[PDB]
Amino acid sequence: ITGTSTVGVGRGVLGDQKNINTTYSTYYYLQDNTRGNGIFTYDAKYRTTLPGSLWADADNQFFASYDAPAVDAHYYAGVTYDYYKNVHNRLSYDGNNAAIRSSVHYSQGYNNAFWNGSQMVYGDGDGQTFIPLSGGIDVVAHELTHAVTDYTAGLIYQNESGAINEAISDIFGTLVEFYANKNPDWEIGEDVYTPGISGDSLRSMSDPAKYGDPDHYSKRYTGTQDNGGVHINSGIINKAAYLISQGGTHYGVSVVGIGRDKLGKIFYRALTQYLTPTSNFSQLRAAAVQSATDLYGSTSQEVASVKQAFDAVGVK
Ligand SMILES: CNC(=O)[C@H](CC(C)C)NP(=O)(O)CNC(=O)OCc1ccccc1
Ligand SMILES: [Ca+2]
Ligand SMILES: [Ca+2]
Ligand SMILES: [Ca+2]
Ligand SMILES: [Ca+2]
Ligand SMILES: [Zn+2]
Repeated sequence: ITGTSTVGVGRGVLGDQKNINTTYSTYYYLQDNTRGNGIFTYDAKYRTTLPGSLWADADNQFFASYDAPAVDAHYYAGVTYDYYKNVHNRLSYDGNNAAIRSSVHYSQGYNNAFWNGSQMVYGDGDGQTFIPLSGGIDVVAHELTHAVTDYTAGLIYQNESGAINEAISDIFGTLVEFYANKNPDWEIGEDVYTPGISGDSLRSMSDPAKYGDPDHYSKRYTGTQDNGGVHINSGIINKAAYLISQGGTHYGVSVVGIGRDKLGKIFYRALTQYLTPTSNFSQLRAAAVQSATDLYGSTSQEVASVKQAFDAVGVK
């Protein structure tokens, strides 16, 4: 909407206070004009029609329990926008400052979040498996990264290309979490997953097997569930990414870590310059080796480490 840019204040899902960019025109709307062509957050009102209504508030204060998922969707979209712009010189998901839209309070007891081809969508969870999913910065960045992938490599959402698609979202979700620097880790969704159980998460990049996800190509799932295991086989690539950044010895193969910033540069270049809609794991290895070669040189430690990491997870 047309209005004047303002700054509201509220509390997120975990009870933390934060400032949010809003727009005033009769009401205060969750419309952040400070980033690209805007970040817009909508209320789906427990229904499934999208996007719903642009979030409107009478007083620019967002401290109601019902407000919390909107506060976090809006704020963490901003953080993710900043990450891509400041770190990768990418302006929004399309590279041309496309408006970023999110809807919260989607459906009832909805234990998931997704990119629907045009916008991000967040369930509130059922209070047992999840609390409102926008409370996780890694989750928000995971979802916006699906949009980045769709506008770039275009990895088809099934089988190996789909597992790469998933891993790319977990990787950048995690790198954004580190960028914001609040309780960062290599786990996925820990902030909003199972409020009754401490210390767990939906997936782990450092040890995917803790939740029965594969950490070696020999253990890949080849059935039909979950689009051919896109959220399962992502473990193989997530493990490789973790090893590239942090190092380690995995099934006897030692990897020299090169750090998160270089992981991010290598995988962003692979995603945007080399991967295609049908890339498989072997092709991702080649893309990452080439990307590291472009950035650091053929004889670099960085190139050697990428190779070590893919060797370690059994991808040739
Ligand atoms: C199991 N879910 C997840 O891993 C994450 C949420 C996680 C980070 C909390 N959500 P996601 O974005 O991977 C779920 N997406 C999904 O199932 O895609 C189906 C689809 C939905 C709409 C259009 C096309 C395809
Ligand atoms: Ca209010
Ligand atoms: Ca964390
Ligand atoms: Ca995390
Ligand atoms: Ca938990
Ligand atoms: Zn995903």
